[PDB]
Amino acid sequence: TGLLDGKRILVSGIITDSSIAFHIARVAQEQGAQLVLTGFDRLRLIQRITDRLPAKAPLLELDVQNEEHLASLAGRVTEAIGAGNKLDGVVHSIGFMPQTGMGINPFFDAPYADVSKGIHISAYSYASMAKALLPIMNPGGSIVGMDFDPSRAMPAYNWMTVAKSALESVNRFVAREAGKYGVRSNLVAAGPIRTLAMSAEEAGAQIQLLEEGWDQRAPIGWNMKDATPVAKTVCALLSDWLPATTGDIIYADGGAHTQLL
Amino acid sequence: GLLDGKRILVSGIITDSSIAFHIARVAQEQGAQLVLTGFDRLRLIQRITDRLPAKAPLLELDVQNEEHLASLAGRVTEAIGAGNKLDGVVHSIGFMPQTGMGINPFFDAPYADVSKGIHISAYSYASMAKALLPIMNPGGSIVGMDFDPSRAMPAYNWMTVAKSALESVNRFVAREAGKYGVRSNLVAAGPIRTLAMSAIVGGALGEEAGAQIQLLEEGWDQRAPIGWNMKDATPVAKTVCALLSDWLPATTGDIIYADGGAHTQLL
Amino acid sequence: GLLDGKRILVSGIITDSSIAFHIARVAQEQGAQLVLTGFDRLRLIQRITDRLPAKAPLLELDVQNEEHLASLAGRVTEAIGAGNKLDGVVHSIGFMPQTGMGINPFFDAPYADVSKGIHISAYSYASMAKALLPIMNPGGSIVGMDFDPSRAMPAYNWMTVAKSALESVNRFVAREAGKYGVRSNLVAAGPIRTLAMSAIVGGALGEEAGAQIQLLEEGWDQRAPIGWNMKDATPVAKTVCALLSDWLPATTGDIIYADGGAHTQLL
Amino acid sequence: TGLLDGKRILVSGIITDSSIAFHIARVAQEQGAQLVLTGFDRLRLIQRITDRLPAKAPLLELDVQNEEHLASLAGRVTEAIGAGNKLDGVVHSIGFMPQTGMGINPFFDAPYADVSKGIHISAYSYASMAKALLPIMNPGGSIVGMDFDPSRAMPAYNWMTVAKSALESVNRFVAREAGKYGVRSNLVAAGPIRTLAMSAEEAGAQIQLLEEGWDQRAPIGWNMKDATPVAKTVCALLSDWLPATTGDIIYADGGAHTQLL
Ligand SMILES: NC(=O)c1ccc[n+]([C@@H]2O[C@H](COP(=O)([O-])OP(=O)(O)OC[C@H]3O[C@@H](n4cnc5c(N)ncnc54)[C@H](O)[C@@H]3O)[C@@H](O)[C@H]2O)c1
Ligand SMILES: NC(=O)c1ccc[n+]([C@@H]2O[C@H](COP(=O)([O-])OP(=O)(O)OC[C@H]3O[C@@H](n4cnc5c(N)ncnc54)[C@H](O)[C@@H]3O)[C@@H](O)[C@H]2O)c1
Ligand SMILES: NC(=O)c1ccc[n+]([C@@H]2O[C@H](COP(=O)([O-])OP(=O)(O)OC[C@H]3O[C@@H](n4cnc5c(N)ncnc54)[C@H](O)[C@@H]3O)[C@@H](O)[C@H]2O)c1
Ligand SMILES: NC(=O)c1ccc[n+]([C@@H]2O[C@H](COP(=O)([O-])OP(=O)(O)OC[C@H]3O[C@@H](n4cnc5c(N)ncnc54)[C@H](O)[C@@H]3O)[C@@H](O)[C@H]2O)c1
Ligand SMILES: CCCCCCc1cc(=O)c(Oc2ccc(N)cc2C)cn1C
Ligand SMILES: CCCCCCc1cc(=O)c(Oc2ccc(N)cc2C)cn1C
Ligand SMILES: CCCCCCc1cc(=O)c(Oc2ccc(N)cc2C)cn1C
Ligand SMILES: CCCCCCc1cc(=O)c(Oc2ccc(N)cc2C)cn1C
Ligand SMILES: [Cl-]
Ligand SMILES: [Cl-]
Ligand SMILES: [Cl-]
Ligand SMILES: [Cl-]
Repeated sequence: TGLLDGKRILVSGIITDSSIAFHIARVAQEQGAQLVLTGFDRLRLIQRITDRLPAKAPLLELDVQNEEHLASLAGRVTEAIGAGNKLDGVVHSIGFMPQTGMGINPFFDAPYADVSKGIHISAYSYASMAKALLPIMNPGGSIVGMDFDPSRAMPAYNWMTVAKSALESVNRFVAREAGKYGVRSNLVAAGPIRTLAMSAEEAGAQIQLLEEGWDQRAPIGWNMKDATPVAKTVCALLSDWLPATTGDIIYADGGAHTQLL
Repeated sequence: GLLDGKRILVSGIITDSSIAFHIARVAQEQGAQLVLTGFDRLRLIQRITDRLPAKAPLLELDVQNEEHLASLAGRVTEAIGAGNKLDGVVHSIGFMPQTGMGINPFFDAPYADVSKGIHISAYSYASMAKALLPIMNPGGSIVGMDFDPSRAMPAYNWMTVAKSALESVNRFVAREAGKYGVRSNLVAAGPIRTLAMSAIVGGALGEEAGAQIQLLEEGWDQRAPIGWNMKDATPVAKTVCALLSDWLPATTGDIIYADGGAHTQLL
Repeated sequence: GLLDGKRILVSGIITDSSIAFHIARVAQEQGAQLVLTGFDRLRLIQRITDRLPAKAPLLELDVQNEEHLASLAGRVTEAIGAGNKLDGVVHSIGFMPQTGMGINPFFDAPYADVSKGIHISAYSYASMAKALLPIMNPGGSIVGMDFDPSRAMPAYNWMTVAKSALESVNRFVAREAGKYGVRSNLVAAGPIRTLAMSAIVGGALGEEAGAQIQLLEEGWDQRAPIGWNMKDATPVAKTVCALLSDWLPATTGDIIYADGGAHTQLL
Repeated sequence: TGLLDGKRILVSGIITDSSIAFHIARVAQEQGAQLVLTGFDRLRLIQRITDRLPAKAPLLELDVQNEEHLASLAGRVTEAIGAGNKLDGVVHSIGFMPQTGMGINPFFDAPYADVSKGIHISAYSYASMAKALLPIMNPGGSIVGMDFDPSRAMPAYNWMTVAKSALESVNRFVAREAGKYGVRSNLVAAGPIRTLAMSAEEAGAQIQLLEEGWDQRAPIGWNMKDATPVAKTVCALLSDWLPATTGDIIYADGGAHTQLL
């Protein structure tokens, strides 16, 4: 029947109805998965948004910068899914880099305190999440994080590129640790998606050009307005169908990164 | 099934240890309807394929044969019925003459030999795609088999060069395939104990090569964060089926590593 | 000399086994005029640098110190004379607290520790470039030190993550540096027997880590087609000087591997 | 004094005065190197062109598809540089792919006989050259070939991209063999240069756009009309200043391959 039938999966990172996490969660539920959701800060808002999912799922608070949150997470998840049950899947869909580290703001003018906070949330927390949740994961399990290909520099993405580069490195080490539990760890490198995070002059035309250029570069085409292909890719990694891939990066980007022009 | 209703051509079965044999087995278990192609030893391939979960038509295909390639689409169509198309194609074909591997010095492989190996192992990926794309459905998937050649290694020699060529070919096939709504990708598998692999470890391409490849196998499992069972092609087969499925719809021109994660680890 | 007439800032000398010590030595032998920066143990650095081929001014620089960075250009200018500019900058600076390496579990490094290591090892490459670019000549060259982090490995742990960050930072520094006609690159060196390296092999970060890194060293020379002498930083120093010279004028945002070719070989 | 003083270096691949090899040879001679030149087919023409170099150098015939040429090469070189002397450097600057494997001609319509010939000349011959010349190279020596970054597909370059991908693989193995002699083997991945090989509709404007785009992508800028930066990079690899790099690729491309946009 379903790709993820009877799988118990934690999904972090829903803040709006256009969040990549929201669509991962939707597709997961459509594929039979039982979800536990984690949210940061605006919990009333997130509750409202998660009520728009196909099925009701427990919502837990998790600020990845808060050590007490991380320390209590496994026990809170356990209360949510019942004692004796474990997670088969964990989705990290969390990213942040202050504005000083982004966009038209000069690369050299981002204070390290700002960069450090961004690396904390966007890269380090992937290890933190794994640390907190691996002790309640089943063998055969899967941890997935969200990446945006940082192998080459580019305008605007700036210090977030550096954080993603750090994330890829972190992922390779998480895989070493996860392996001990029989759990895989991977990243999905997504093409650009018009989530509300796109906010990070003539931004509109330029973002549309990004869309047209990415679609042209991608041999199978690309639609920035549609998170679904990315959500399906995450679910694939959550499933039993990529059992020998770990510490690795799957590109759900239309194939654009394989083409120079 | 993961592949329910899908029509999929699978090449490259020669024995029951063939990676393609296991791709076929898993695909069938997941509801796929198959067309098989075999090279040269058709009687062998017939009795081998007779041990798959379901019966499937077996077609002849020598990728060096222009007539075979030119007639392939029509022969496949006769196999699956007029009006039907393929949703999937598996290229599981490789060859490099002995002079191009093992303890034979790298400089001593004649180009005639290397060129044959590149023909079969790399170019045929393009020519198969050319042959079959006009009878593939949008949403379709072409998959080939790779052995990561980004770094040199003992004994693999000119086959390494062939695989590097294959990776480059794959990126261009994706450009063509995309015009049909079809994806093209490679699976880079870890080392699998096929009959040939065991022979190599046992010194068939020379004793020094054997010892080196024995070490390669062992280091592979050591480096793989989830470990690596060289006697089990199933994880590789599942990965191929993942790419044949609707669940990786935005991946093309790319390489998926079904290697236990070994290529992500230095040691 | 390869670097005749060039004015070059070299950071990162702490002892006579420092990679930067040898970069400085070779640069001076090739006609370069140096400005040195030292962190914290200035008396030690003074007597160490006193053993270089020529005397060079020594300036204080803690890359975590905003005042140090803000005054650096002016202090360098006082060192080399008004009207003169730097043709070269060497970043040879790395640190990661012990919790972020060795047998200490990867999950147990507090972020405060990791963040300090990333500050010193990666961000400071940007901030040094910011500090010094306004007093660099067109044709100039910024070089930093890298240890290839494309694949994970034992014990290196969070320093690996720092180096991955450094590589990404380097690509952005190149975008800024290019506006001045300045190149930015990293040299990925093979493992060098510094005092710290020997300590690690001898179990200073834990016995299991020691054994793993001992094996890393040996496999490195094994895999390197020209071999690798871990007791000799000179080939690494020469490579840095190559990038500081006029002979790689079209390379920027990039990584040169001075590792014996080991990263090109699986085994 | 000179970067390559007293070094004996073989340079293949001069066909015109805009050949990358011609400028490698010019810069090498300016840096004190003694050269032996090899040429293919139009030897009268090549002689005329090589007379325009800073210093006279022996010209030897070498069709890399001709096994007798390869077999006699070391002895012919030895006659050129005198008995007892050896080569310190070898430049492979040779490339060919028939038109069917290029440009507007559909990727699928290149016959393998055409592709095979291109791979023979552009990739396999790098191993052949090394095989023929390594027995007369000094330890500390250097073999360099010319590459154009094939890690991603692109319009027009087509099957030549596949040949270059093959070349990079060949180079990693040549390095294993060259190492036994104390010799390095590397490739220089050049940005696009307006040599007469650029011939491979509105080609002019498009080639100019290639120039503007490459210059923009390259953080240090790029001039397609100027082979000199590439020639200097080859000489660097020929020199004693990159003694620990082998089996590797140096990018003389303005840094363009390190930037997505
Ligand atoms: N949108 C794109 O184009 C794109 C492309 C590739 C990769 N990504 C990655 O995908 C993931 C989701 O991004 P998105 O596009 O859905 O935008 P988003 O804003 O909807 O999701 C980002 C999430 O991070 C969460 N978060 C921020 N700080 C946190 C903290 N201290 N503790 C816990 N959670 C915190 C936010 O609350 C939010 O839900 C990120 O890692 C992002 O970098 C996005
Ligand atoms: N076994 C491994 O460890 C390993 C690892 C990674 C990738 N691969 C790749 O997987 C694929 C299958 O190889 P295998 O290991 O299952 O061994 P195999 O011998 O069972 O399969 C190779 C196939 O190539 C077919 N073939 C050879 N010449 C042909 C031609 N002219 N026309 C049509 N078919 C032809 C053979 O008949 C055979 O069925 C290859 O591309 C191989 O390089 C193998
Ligand atoms: N030794 C190896 O095998 C190896 C291999 C590849 C790359 N590297 C890199 O080479 C560089 C030099 O390291 P090394 O091996 O010569 O050891 P080292 O200890 O001799 O040099 C490291 C330097 O970092 C300086 N430093 C630390 N914190 C600083 C700060 N807050 N401000 C300014 N300087 C500071 C130290 O004072 C010291 O001089 C580093 O970036 C290192 O990671 C080392
Ligand atoms: N021009 C560019 O933009 C560019 C960019 C990157 C790499 N490259 C590479 O640089 C090298 C030189 O190319 P170029 O631009 O100077 O064009 P070119 O035509 O001037 O040089 C190519 C050379 O290959 C030689 N050659 C062809 N077949 C041969 C054979 N059978 N035997 C011996 N020699 C043979 C030719 O005679 C010629 O001298 C090539 O390998 C090419 O692919 C060129
Ligand atoms: C070349 C154009 C770059 C496109 C970037 C795509 C992209 C990549 C992203 O990583 C992203 O997510 C964030 C980015 C910043 C912050 N603070 C928070 C988040 C969640 C959004 N988008 C849209
Ligand atoms: C020396 C081999 C080490 C590589 C191990 C993995 C591996 C990689 C392979 O590409 C492979 O397939 C072939 C290789 C050569 C030929 N002629 C035919 C085939 C089918 C088998 N194996 C086992
Ligand atoms: C566990 C280490 C294995 C890596 C070997 C090579 C290597 C790589 C290095 O990056 C390195 O430099 C440091 C690493 C950490 C700190 N705190 C400070 C420094 C200066 C030393 N060495 C020797
Ligand atoms: C995206 C645009 C592609 C630019 C390609 C640059 C480029 C790369 C090349 O490899 C090249 O050299 C040849 C190519 C073909 C043949 N038959 C012979 C030769 C010598 C020329 N040029 C000009
Ligand atoms: Cl809660
Ligand atoms: Cl048939
Ligand atoms: Cl001072
Ligand atoms: Cl002659």
